[PDB]
Amino acid sequence: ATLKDIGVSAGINILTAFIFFIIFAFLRLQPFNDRVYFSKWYLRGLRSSPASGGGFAGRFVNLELRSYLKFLHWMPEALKMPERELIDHAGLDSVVYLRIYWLGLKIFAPIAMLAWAVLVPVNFWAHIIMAYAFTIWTCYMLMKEYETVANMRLQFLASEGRRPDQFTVLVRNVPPDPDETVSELVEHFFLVNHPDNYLTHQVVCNANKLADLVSKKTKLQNWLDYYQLKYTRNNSQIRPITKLGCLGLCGQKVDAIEHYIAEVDKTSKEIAEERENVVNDQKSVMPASFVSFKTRWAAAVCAQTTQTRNPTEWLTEWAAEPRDIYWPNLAIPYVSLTVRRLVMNVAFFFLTFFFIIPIAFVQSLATIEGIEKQGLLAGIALKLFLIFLPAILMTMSKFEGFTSVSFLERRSASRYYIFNLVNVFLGSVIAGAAFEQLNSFLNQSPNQIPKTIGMAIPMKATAFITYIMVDGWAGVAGEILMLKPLIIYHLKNAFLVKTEKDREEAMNPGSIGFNTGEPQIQLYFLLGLVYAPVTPMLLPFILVFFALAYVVYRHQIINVYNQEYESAAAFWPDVHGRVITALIISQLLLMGLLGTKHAASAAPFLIALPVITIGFHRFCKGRFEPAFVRYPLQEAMMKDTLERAREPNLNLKGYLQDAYIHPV
Amino acid sequence: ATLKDIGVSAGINILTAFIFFIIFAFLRLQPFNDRVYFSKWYLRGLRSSPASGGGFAGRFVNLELRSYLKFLHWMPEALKMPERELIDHAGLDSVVYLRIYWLGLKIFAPIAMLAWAVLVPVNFWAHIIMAYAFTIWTCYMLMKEYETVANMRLQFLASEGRRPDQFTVLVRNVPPDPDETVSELVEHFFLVNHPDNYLTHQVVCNANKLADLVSKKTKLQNWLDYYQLKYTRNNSQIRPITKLGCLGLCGQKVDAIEHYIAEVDKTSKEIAEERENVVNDQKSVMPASFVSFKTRWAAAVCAQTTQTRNPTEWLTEWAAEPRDIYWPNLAIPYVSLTVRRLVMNVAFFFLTFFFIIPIAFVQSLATIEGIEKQGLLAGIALKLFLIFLPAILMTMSKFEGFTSVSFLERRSASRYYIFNLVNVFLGSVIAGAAFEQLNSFLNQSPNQIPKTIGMAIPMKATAFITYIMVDGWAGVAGEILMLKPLIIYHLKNAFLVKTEKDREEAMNPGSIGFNTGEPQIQLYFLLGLVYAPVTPMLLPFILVFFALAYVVYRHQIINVYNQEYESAAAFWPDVHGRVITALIISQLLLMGLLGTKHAASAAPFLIALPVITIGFHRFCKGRFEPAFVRYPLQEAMMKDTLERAREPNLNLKGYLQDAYIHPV
Repeated sequence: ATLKDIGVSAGINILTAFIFFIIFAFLRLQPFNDRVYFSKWYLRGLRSSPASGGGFAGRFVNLELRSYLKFLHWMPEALKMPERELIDHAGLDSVVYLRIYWLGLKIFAPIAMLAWAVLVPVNFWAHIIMAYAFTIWTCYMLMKEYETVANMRLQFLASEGRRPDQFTVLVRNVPPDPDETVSELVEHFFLVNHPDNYLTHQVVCNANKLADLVSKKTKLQNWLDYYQLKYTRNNSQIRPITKLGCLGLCGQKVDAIEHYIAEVDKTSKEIAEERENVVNDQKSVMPASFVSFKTRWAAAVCAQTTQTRNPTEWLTEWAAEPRDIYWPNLAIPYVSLTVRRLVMNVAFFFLTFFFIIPIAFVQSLATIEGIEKQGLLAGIALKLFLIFLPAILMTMSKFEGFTSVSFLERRSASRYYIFNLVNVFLGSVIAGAAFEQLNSFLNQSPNQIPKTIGMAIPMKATAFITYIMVDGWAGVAGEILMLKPLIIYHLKNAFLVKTEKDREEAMNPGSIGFNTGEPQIQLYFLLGLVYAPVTPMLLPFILVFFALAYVVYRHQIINVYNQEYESAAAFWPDVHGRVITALIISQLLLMGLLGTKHAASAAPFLIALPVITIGFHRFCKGRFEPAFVRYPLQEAMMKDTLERAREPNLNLKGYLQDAYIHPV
Repeated sequence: ATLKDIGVSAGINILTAFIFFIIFAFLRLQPFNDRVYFSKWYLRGLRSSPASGGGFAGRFVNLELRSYLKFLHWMPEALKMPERELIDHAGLDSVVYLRIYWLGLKIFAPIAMLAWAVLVPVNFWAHIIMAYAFTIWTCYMLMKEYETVANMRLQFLASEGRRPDQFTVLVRNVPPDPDETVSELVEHFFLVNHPDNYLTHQVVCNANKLADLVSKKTKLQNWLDYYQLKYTRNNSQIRPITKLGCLGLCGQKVDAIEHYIAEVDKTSKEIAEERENVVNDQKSVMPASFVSFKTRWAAAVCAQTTQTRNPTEWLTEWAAEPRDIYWPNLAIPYVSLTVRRLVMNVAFFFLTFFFIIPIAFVQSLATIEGIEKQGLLAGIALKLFLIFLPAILMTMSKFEGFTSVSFLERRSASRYYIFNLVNVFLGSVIAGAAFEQLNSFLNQSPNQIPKTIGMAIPMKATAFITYIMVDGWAGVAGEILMLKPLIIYHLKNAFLVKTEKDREEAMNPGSIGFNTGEPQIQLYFLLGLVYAPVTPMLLPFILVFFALAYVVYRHQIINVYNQEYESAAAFWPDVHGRVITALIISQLLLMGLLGTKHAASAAPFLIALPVITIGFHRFCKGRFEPAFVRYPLQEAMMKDTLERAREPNLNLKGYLQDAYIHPV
């Protein structure tokens, strides 16, 4: 807890980060790892075969040129590409995700200086003065960024090339009719209610079974394809027991290779069968459709207007890019959605109970290891549950029924924020204590509310210091190493490869992961804002995370990560709101801090702060937020007119008709 | 406080109510008071001169036929006209305002039975069971009424004859341009962004000065018109000192009659001058306009769609009926609106501080008078501040800047609800105690929050019993007597009359007064809901108010009150939300009641109740609320098509062009 031990652990984590960077240098120099280190370039067609031509040198022959730039030159190079160039290279989503790291530096750097000029030197009424200044600064910066991101979104939307989503809406809950099919209902509705500019529509079908069958066929054909092409004839017929699959040489199912070619053909037979009962059956057709319009202005009108007296019927909303559409959830009834959200909300309480305890355990482990000196082990274990949590939260969001990957990632990020709020405040040590405080919370003395809770609710600064150093420093350095995609591609290009040329491409490294990366930024915003008026110690470590993560993620956005969708920064209102929450939480905790070190003499100002913050939030939600949720009709009309002038003869019908069919 | 004294005061108030009814009978029989007792009939052209022909008998010649139906027959007759007939007679607004009284009977009658079968007989865990049942019932009834009122609103909107507001929107904050006038800006914007169905527009001018001058001229011409036509030549030249006017024969200003005919002519000269500098000046033109569209569908689109990237510019909203438009507030800048609301919010805190104390004083007075036995005096004094409060709250709303009388009345009703919440809970005895607890609240022992507050916050049931009996029983009976409009017309038809035939008509009795009547209903909903699980005594008295007020107001809606606007029940979301607030407040207070008579064994269910209520509220705000705020596009299109079929050749331009010019 003393600065000596803090510096010792900091040194360990700094060394671990540098170690990761050193291995990164080596592995990025290897020509055979280039595929999974410069993925975006191959995806953009700007790089050829792995080693910019492929099959060259630069591997262990020269190791890593003994110097300092061998493992540090990627840093200034990441911070070299212009931001506008990154908008066209990676996308606006990734560029504004990077802006959150810069926002953190733009907020916590000035306030660190302020806190290191007031707290540590002249250590209360200064607490309230600082809190005020901190909130004002955070809010000013939040407003400035809301503005810039809003303008960037609108500029991006205007310049964007014709995408099918700009003309389409997703009508949901189309009321069932005994005489008309969903298709006929939709056509007739939008031909009488939106006559001037209705073009075509695409009814949503439940091709979920078919999709799964087709995916199973691909898996089955490539399961033991490695084994099938190991030496042909009769190879190792592994037996993945039918209960978890995987395994291998453990059950009793040998049959043929290629995961029992008979079963692969049976999947294909089922595919054909299902195809018939999914295309020509009319029961597959869900009460939903993708209505396309002749103009973007018409689609805007439809999306932001109520269609019928029942506001829970004919629910029209902007359609997502056909690649963002999460098709499995489009086959879920609207009535079910409500209950599914509730079920997952209460399952999330259980989930918070679940991970808090192992997180605390791993934090204790890290502490012990540091005191004794593995730190790398601590990292990988905490990293381990922090790669399960995003996945669980994502499956919970898929259950809830969001029909777009963007919204699923955004929901999972919101859930993760609650987990991080709970794990650092109410339920941080209460629900973190093995036995003891957990059951004491639910079973103690009568009442005893602000006694068991009020007393030191937000944990301790020292423990959080170690968290930043482990997860925010060494963690982001591990991200640059990109170990997992490397291993995956290694055990695919030499295993189940069987490509004619370049079809087996497991170099795709996914995206930034808004559902994981953003919650991290927000937990550090939380820690930073809450502790700022109390202890100025957390701010330095938080600032290093922001800077390090900015550069590591910039590198990854430019070199590796490829966007799976383009929301044009539609997630910014969520980011903004989460920083506003941190602000409010900080002020509430300062009301408690200066409610005990005090005489209600500071209370009038301590209660004005939250109101000011909420008022600012509402101003920002009325000025900048509408740009992210609704497409202005003037903007839509401008784009329409310009496009109809550049191309005076376009067949929008052809482009929009089959743009929203289930991929299968 | 004992039932003996309670019954004594009840008897007094019942007698006072009957006395009011007896005088009402007499005065309604008088042929010369018929004008201000059956006003709606003359306004509808269904009644001729005052006494259905005028100048007849029925006055003191026969007094009031000695019986019981002499003063009680108006009751079943009020409850005779069908509800649909009242929708076309008075309006939907008045019919759903009556439905709030019926909603109160539909909620508090079943729950009174429940509380009188559980509390008084078998008197806690029953408290929570009752609370649950009460909330479930209230919520069920609230949902049922939300549905009926929503359907009635939609049926009314569909049947409604062509009104100019159905095709128009109020665009506010039209950005200023150096080269274009507001008119040109508006025309060009809506000709490029809403090309298909833009018809005409009417820019808002600041004719506030002109309006005031014209109104002053009318006042000046009728001020001493009574005196001018008393005997002509040279009559009593009264001198209303120029500081408050009124007075009379007190200052030194004699000049001529007709309030100094020279000054009347000077007002007319100023009128002409201002007319020139308000019509042809272009600085009077405010940054706002009334854009009319060829279809109601287009106006719906415009109203419920965002127009430009700046969501605080080109703010298009459904226009109000030209008679509902409060023209003075249309000349107030949008930036000012925000600050004006804040200023009035803090002035409202001061106002709550203001009236609580006199209200408490008058309640004490009533108590003392009752104990000694005037009760009539108590009534008229409480009635007195309860006729100033609505006025103050209305002027505060006008300052805030609402451009429609409907919204002004709705805002004043919301403000009045906060006043009534504060005056019955936090600041009821705290801010009601002369000196003592007022200054103790702001200056007592350190902290001491749930000690000074928690201890018996919601006043006492006995005091509230007297309130219902005085304001809710005798108060509504005084309403039927209609004393004020009577006196006014009496001192106008014999004073400043000077009509050629029927131009001096001061029989108009205004409307129901949503800004006053509704807050009363809501305060009794509050009292009823909060005390229901605690003491079942309040419910009987509350029920009598609801029934009495239903019949008195039904009578007044059919016979006297005339609607000044038609919102088609647009205020119902507000009413609903205020009953939901009462529910939540009741549950919060039951959490405190069963948090002290307890063992947190009831707390899990006591905290589930508010969440259930908020969840229900959100369901109702997503299912029924959208009908009151947005016009469904299908409904708009249906009306449009039907109208274009009935009248295939209509000039909507003519009807819509000058429908939104300032009355002057």
